Amino acid sequence: QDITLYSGRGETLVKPIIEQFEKQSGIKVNVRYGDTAQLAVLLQEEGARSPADVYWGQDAGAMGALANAGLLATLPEAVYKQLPEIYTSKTGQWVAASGRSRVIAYSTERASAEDIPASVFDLTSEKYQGRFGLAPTNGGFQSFVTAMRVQHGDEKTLAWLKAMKANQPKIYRNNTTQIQAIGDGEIDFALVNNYYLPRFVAANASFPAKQTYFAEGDIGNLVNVAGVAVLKSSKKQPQAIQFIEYMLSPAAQQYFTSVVGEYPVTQGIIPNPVLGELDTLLQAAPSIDLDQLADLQGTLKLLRDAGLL
Repeated sequence: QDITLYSGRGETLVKPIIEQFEKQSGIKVNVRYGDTAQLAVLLQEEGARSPADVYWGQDAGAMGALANAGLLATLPEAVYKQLPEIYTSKTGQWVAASGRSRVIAYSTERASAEDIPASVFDLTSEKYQGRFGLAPTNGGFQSFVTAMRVQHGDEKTLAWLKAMKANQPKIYRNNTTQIQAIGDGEIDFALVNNYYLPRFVAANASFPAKQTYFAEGDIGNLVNVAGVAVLKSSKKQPQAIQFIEYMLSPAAQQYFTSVVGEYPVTQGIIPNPVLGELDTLLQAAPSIDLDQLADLQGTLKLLRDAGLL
């Protein structure tokens, strides 16, 4: 038996996972690799004639487009009902395989956790002037801005963006260069996806940065996800579901957090010390319908309006 996976996740991550799944299950996985969003476009063009059984992406906005388009099969309750609400479609059309959240990284040499305000909205304060980075071309930042628009609307979001720009940020290409800039002394704070600093700490346990959360429920703690779903058109849904269940198994979850540096979605996983306990993430995370992150174009407009793009 064999299934077809459309994977927005990179092969260096995917291949060890699918190879071990194949060895344990006897099911061969044929993978089409691509960009998460472009593969969602392709699925919509293929419609009911898609060869894909499983879609595994790393941005909730593209998954939301597929959910809205009616292309995703409802998963068995046994797969999704035990998962935290931040990690599953409420109606079971997809589940997170790992968590890719927003955090604030800070300098351990020039700052401390006491400098972290209650809300990401508070970073417009003069206390932070000239001390933070921004990567407005980064997909994680852009999806975070979409989530801010979903929760608070465009006028509050645009006011924040303009005030962040009026505070005097240093602009960086991506998350890695922001974390490097913290260590280099260019900035003291950065808004980043959670899984980059663990790389730095793995190469240098003493790297002078930590990362943490804003107050409970703040939009600055948004948990984006590497979501996985079964296509309605699939004629091999039992095997597709078996693949998803494998990715939720303890070995794969431990791999996601110890090797990839992403949060696990189940209990029973030894934490990555840079990330801390899953219970703390669940307390920190805002309640956001991740399917509503599909509206990238409205967010890019706001960033252009604010002069950040």
